[PDB]
Amino acid sequence: SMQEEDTFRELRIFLRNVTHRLAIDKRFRVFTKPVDPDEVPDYVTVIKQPMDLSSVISKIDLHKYLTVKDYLRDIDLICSNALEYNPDRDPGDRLIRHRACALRDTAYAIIKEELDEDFEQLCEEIQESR
Ligand SMILES: CC(=O)c1nc(NC(=O)[C@H]2CNCCN2)sc1-c1ccc(C(=O)N2CCOCC2)cc1
Repeated sequence: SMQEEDTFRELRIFLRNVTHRLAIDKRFRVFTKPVDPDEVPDYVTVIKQPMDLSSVISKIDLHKYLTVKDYLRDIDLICSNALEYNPDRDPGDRLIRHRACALRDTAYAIIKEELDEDFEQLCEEIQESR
């Protein structure tokens, strides 16, 4: 309905604002764009489902997220992918892992403080009705 599309537009505005705040954080610069194949050709090999904050923005604008749960699944994928690609005890690996967990924790904390649970419930009930 027209009212339901108003609800999803509000969700998109909220998700763009959260993603923008993550993308401007210097800690998260490594997650802002897709991995360049000419710089790292072996990334495409190990990581089967690449995700980054620019691609999240693209999916918001393509209306792919109907709930905050669907959005947080892609945030979680950014984090899990980084841990997968960086399993060594080496400090370069440990730094990326720390930043990836901070990205995940920051997104969840913003959502916990700023998303009304009733708004998310409405989004989920509209989604389940389709
Ligand atoms: C994103 C990610 O997970 C990742 N992990 C790395 N791991 C290392 O550098 C470790 C690997 N294990 C050995 C020590 N170094 S490097 C790395 C990584 C860092 C930068 C890019 C990159 O080209 N861009 C392009 C635009 O800006 C955003 C990121 C891709 C992968």
